Amino acid sequence: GMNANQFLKAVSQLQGWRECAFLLALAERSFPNYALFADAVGLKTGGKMRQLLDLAWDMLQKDVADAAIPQLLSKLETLCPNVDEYDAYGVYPAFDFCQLLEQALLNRLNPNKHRATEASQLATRTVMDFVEMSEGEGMDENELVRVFEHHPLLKDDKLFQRDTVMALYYYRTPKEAFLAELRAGAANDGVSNLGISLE
Amino acid sequence: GMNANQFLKAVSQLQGWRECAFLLALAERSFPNYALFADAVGLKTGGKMRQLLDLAWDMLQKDVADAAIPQLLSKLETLCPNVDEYDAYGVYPAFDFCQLLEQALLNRLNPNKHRATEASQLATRTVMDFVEMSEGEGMDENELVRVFEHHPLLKDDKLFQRDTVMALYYYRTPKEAFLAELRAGAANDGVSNLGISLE
Ligand code: NA
Ligand code: NA
Repeated sequence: GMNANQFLKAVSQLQGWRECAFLLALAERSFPNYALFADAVGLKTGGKMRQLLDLAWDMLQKDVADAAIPQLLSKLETLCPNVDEYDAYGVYPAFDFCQLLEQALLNRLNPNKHRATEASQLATRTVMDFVEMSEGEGMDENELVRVFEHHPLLKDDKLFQRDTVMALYYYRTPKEAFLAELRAGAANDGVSNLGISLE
Repeated sequence: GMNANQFLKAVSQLQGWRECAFLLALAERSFPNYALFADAVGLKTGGKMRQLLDLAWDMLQKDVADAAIPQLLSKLETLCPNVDEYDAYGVYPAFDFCQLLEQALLNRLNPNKHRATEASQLATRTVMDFVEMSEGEGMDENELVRVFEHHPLLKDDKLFQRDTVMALYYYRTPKEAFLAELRAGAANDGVSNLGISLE
């Protein structure tokens, strides 16, 4: 079990397929930002990107030749926009999406590098930057941060990331092993919901 | 997937073993309140209660004779304190724990009655009542609610309940089916983290 201050701690412990699943989840949640941008500026790349991301998800339960991975990253780079070459805001979330998928692909080649923490921060920043651009003009810093605290996009993003990480954290096979983890989490080392224990 | 306002909605859809697991999780998190009370007032019932709760958890993956269930509830009633017969506060969380376990036991006999919503509200109220008693004396209502909003026991309880419900919500066998649900949740019906879609 992880307390209300232990999101980043579960994230920091993700490894193997669970880390990949978390990275792909962050990218999937961002994908329509890529599709919308590609459409808006008349690129015909939305469909090709959807396939590359589909393939990244399929790779979770398939062997893939290491030798094949650099070409996948190369394809991604050709679909990835340069933020300086487009004036519309939408290019920024489009680029952020590509960075998320890049991490998931790089992780297949170099799985031992930890990525989930920084990918999670990036995924949050996409939402914060968008709220700031769309609603923050003329606000003092402290007003903006009050907008952030109650903004539904940021409340939802936070709980999406946490739900995903925690679903992965508890997941086990078979069912019995899953229930043992859920139980252990509730038991909380013998410390109740009121912060007391029979120590 | 469930948004930041959809905790109670996932809870309301729990059924079968998942509902039982959620009820048992709420009781397990409360159990040390029972143990502490039983100890404090010199009852020798903590160990007997621990066994009954252990049995409730074991029942999750075992057939049990319906005919045996009323006797389990009867045993629980004999371990359950009357709040009016003890002056110390600790009796109240002790009683709340018994109510949580009672729901889990009743659910085995009558599984079709929905219980998780009200059990979740009770489990929250235990923490709110305790914060109010221990810290709220002399506070205006609106001050108290500001304490509630940032109190670590209440922040943690909220995320414990949500982590548990969501772990159950996503769980499937085999691994592939679990990953399909996690993916679907991230895809969010084609609506990105910025609230946009290619509709
Ligand atoms: Na890694
Ligand atoms: Na039920």
